[PDB]
Amino acid sequence: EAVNSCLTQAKVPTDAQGSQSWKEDGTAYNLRLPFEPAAIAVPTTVAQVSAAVECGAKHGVAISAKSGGHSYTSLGFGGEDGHLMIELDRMYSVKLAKDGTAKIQPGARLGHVATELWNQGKRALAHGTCPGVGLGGHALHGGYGMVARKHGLTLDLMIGATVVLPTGKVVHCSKTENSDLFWGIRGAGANFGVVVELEFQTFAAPEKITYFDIGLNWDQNTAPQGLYDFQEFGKGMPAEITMQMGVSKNGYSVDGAYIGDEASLRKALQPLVQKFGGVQVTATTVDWMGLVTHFAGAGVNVNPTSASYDAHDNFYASSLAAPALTLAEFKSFVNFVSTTGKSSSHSWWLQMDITGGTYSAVSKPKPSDTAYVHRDTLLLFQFYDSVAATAQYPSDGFNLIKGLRQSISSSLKAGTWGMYANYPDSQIKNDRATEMYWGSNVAKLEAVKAKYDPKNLFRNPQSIKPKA
Ligand SMILES: *Cc1cc2c(nc3c(=O)[nH]c(=O)nc-3n2C[C@H](O)[C@H](O)[C@H](O)COP(=O)(O)OP(=O)(O)OC[C@H]2O[C@@H](n3cnc4c(N)ncnc43)[C@H](O)[C@@H]2O)c(*)c1C
Repeated sequence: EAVNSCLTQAKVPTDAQGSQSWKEDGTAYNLRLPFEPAAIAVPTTVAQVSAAVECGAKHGVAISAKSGGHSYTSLGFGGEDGHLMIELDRMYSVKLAKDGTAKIQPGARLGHVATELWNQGKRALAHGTCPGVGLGGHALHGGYGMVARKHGLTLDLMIGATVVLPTGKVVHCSKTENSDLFWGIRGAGANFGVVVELEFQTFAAPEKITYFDIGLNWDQNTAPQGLYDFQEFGKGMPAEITMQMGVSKNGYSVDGAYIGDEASLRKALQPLVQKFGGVQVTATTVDWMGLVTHFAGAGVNVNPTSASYDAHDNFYASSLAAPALTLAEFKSFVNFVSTTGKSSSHSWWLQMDITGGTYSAVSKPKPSDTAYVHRDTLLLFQFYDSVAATAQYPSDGFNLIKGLRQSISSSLKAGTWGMYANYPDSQIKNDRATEMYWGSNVAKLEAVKAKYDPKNLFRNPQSIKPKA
């Protein structure tokens, strides 16, 4: 590699091909989708990120930044062999300021973000539950978690960013400075260079936040009206509730979080309990860091910073951003789950999240206000199929997950639905993926791309192509 000798001569730290250091940074989270970079740069400073980008641009090699490496389709590698991969997980600084603003390096994992903001000032951001997820990939495409309906997606509290452009030039952007770049980073942020700092307006970390679960005993006769009643409750429910429906061969269960105490949560859910019949709510009030710890899972490191991070799964996933569904659409879905899902040997599961409703912060911005387009949808579905670490993923798994999703999406009006770039689907056609993830924002994203990455060095198979 001329690109490797360029990096060494620019005093950019790199991993030697085939070494233990290469295996540490260069093993994709998803064991189904390993990739072999041309080079792995391991910068500790913004100056080293600039030099690494300049080296890639000079040699015409595709460049991919990897923060936490949780991409379901290994897009931090580029979703193919041969990129210059810029490993960012050595840069995990979280700095909270007295005015409640925070400057965070994207290589900080969500558990480290939550731990540092909690300990520095009892502050928080609206991010998802896995603690190992990088804040870079998460916030640049959305970031949905247990307080989304009150505080928005992670990117809804972003107020600034620092980006290494594909020239190596370091720029600042905000609503008031390079606002076109700042728009694109807030939902399509892999496309425009390496983000090396994100600035946010934190919120006060709740002293009292209640997690809750509702165990259900549904079948093909009760599940359609139960899912419809769940959805209808979600449309009107207060911003303090974020919740989801989990579904697998084991049946149906509600889980969520409520900003407030247990008594208030039980009063707020009583109409949904009355819709269902014969259910009990389980609920526990904790503080914010208690809530983060609870959803991390038993025995998971809630504050991961080590370069030796090595979480893995072996899986295929897909998603659906959907408007409100009819009860007939829920019947089609439950029919698929009760027949094809029930008889499947696969360990599949899905979540149906309420992202919208009258009071939701996620559905407050218009679709065009950020690159994140799915502001008009009520539901976010995640579909997941996993096999053991030492199994090969079977191709009938693609058809199982496609069938689960299409049991809903094949009945929806064209242009009213899509997919979530944080839950990317490897099997979709390349340009159909760009429309699923960014919808009506694609045209403006292509113009931003033509301005900031005209040579399309920051590319992957599902990424935005430059068009002025
Ligand atoms: C593994 C995992 C993923 C989860 C989990 N829980 C989630 C949740 O509760 N809510 C969510 O909204 N999402 C959840 N996800 C999915 C993650 O949000 C996505 O998997 C994120 O994309 C992961 O981010 P990260 O770990 O940083 O992944 P990478 O593979 O490094 O990058 C993803 C993507 O973004 C680009 N990129 C990263 N960093 C940068 C920077 N600094 N600049 C530019 N571009 C960047 C990559 O190139 C790639 O395209 C729970 C679990 C267990």
